[PDB]
Amino acid sequence: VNEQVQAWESRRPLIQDLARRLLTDDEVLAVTRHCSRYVHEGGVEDLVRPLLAILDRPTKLLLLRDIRSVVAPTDLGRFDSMVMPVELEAFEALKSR
Ligand SMILES: C[C@H](CO)OC[C@@H](C)OC[C@H](C)OC[C@@H](C)O
Repeated sequence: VNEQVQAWESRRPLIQDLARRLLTDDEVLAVTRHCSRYVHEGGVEDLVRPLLAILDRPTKLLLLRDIRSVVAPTDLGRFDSMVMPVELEAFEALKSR
């Protein structure tokens, strides 16, 4: 928790600032709550699943960059198993336009 909580507290201003430029305030509050819950209680699938439902456009996926920095080392493989296919689909969405 502690290193991840420290990483979150140091990156929260960037994450929240970018989130508010891309999402509604209610969605920013949801992202904030999911990130805080994860760093304090763990469970990386419970962080990613709701984020992928909120971050529903390629530009919104930019938020996952700084969020990955708060993911505990033992959770990174799962995070990437879930997010990497979504990054590729988003590139396809930008390309097919
Ligand atoms: C979607 C967004 C940009 O497409 O990147 C996703 C997110 C998981 O960041 C990837 C990772 C943190 O950085 C990869 C770079 C540093 O090579």
